[PDB]
Amino acid sequence: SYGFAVASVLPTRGQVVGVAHPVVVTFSAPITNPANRHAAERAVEVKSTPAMTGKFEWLDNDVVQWVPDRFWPAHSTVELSVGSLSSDFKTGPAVVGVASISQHTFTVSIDGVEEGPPRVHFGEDGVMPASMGRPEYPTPVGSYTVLSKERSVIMDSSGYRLSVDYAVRITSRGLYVHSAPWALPALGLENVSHGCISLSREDAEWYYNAVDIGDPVIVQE
Ligand SMILES: [Ca+2]
Repeated sequence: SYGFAVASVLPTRGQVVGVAHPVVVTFSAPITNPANRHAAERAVEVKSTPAMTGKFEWLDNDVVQWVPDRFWPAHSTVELSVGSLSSDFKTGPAVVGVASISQHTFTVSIDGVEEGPPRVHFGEDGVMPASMGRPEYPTPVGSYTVLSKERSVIMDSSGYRLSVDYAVRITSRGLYVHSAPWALPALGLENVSHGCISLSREDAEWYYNAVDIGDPVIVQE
């Protein structure tokens, strides 16, 4: 009996990840029976050092992720067991971005210290003017993690088609923190994007270069 055989786990052994990186478990074969998912979850029980609580979310019939309830400690070696499989990974700095819909800001902290690169400009370090989604295409509130980072990626409406310089992806569907030079007059003032968190090129560059996959991004009203 091997229906719950695990092919692979992320983070990989020794990987350097951001402080909210999920534990992603990929099964050798699809678990198509939703009733068998609880048994699979138990087969892949996640035990970390330091201990951490978390919740499973099925991404596909052969992929379950365990989302930690809290941030991993920064600059650390985290020991990880998934079922009997013993591994470890490392965390870099805690690079946390908080988007405020009402304030029109994106606030970046590194290990707790608000910081930004050395038009509206706030003069509180780490507080970047931003522009979130318009009423018809709002930025949804919640807790996200950086899924990928790319340069000069094409984003289209699927009306628009944009070549976007610094793109930090936070949902599978296509929500990003990114550089939005065409949108400068709105930053710190109005929410005129299509759901993405728009920054100036310079702010986006600094944030992109600072953040890692797995770091948290919080959207709040
Ligand atoms: Ca990384």
